[PDB]
Amino acid sequence: AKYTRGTVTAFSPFDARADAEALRKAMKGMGTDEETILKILTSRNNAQRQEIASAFKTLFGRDLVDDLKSELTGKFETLMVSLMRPARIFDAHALKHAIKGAGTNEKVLTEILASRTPAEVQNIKQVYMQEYEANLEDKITGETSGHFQRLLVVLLQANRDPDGRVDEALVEKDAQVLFRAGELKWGTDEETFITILGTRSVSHLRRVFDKYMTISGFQIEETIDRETSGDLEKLLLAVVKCIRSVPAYFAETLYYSMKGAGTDDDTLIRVMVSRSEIDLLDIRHEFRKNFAKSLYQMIQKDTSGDYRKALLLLCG
Ligand SMILES: [Ca+2]
Ligand SMILES: [Ca+2]
Ligand SMILES: [Ca+2]
Repeated sequence: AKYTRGTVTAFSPFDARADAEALRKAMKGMGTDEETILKILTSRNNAQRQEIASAFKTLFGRDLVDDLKSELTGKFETLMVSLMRPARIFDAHALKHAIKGAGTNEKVLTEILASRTPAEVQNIKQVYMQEYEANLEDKITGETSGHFQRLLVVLLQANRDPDGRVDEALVEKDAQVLFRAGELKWGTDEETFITILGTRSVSHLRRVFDKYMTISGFQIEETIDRETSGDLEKLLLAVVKCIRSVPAYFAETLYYSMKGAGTDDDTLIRVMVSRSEIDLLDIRHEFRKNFAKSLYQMIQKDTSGDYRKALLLLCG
């Protein structure tokens, strides 16, 4: 029932052709006017960016994204190109690159499958097939293994129980099962808790989590936590956090993408872009309350140049 707000809204008055002309002017000739590019791309929403891309190609017979890639470099390029990616294909594309090539980007698989709604997951699967002529499930199963793979496959079904009647007996039963699983460090008969966390309704699991706290004295996350956690544990954590609050999950994700030396820029960019028109405002709020600091301040200290300027404009 929760209603969320993003930080990027449709620009007005909108003129796709004028914006396309401005972007071309900013790139034509040696060098680049990065300032104009970031000001336009961060202030026009995703749908508007697609209209600008179409106008750009009609006026010049050039591809806006290809030109941005040739003109820009580093993190700034990645951010601008990610902003340009159609909202409808963003996740399919992210998942494709998370599984393509050597190794697997478990973080991306986990982040997306744990936080997307059933409707969003259904779109992802259809788009993946349409765009890449491949079955997403088969691709994921081929690049992942074990319990981690199975929980991902469960989430991929986008078939979690719908919110409905409260089942007190089941809440207690599930809480008892998870308590015992937690005491066993989530390494015994994993199938049982994968069914519970992957398929029970969001409303039911929130009740189960509260009961779990009463039984153990700890919140379920506290028993699954720790750096020395495996892929399954990280997915369990993401699922639990998203069941509670997707915005809080992303606030924490942003926090850890910047806490400590260096930056997980791929994650910072991915989250800022993907959530910009959904719940980034709520994310900002959760960030400030849960970390005693503003997202704006953390970004300002961790980034620089046009990349930073664009990120801050997105943050709003
Ligand atoms: Ca140029
Ligand atoms: Ca791979
Ligand atoms: Ca840092």
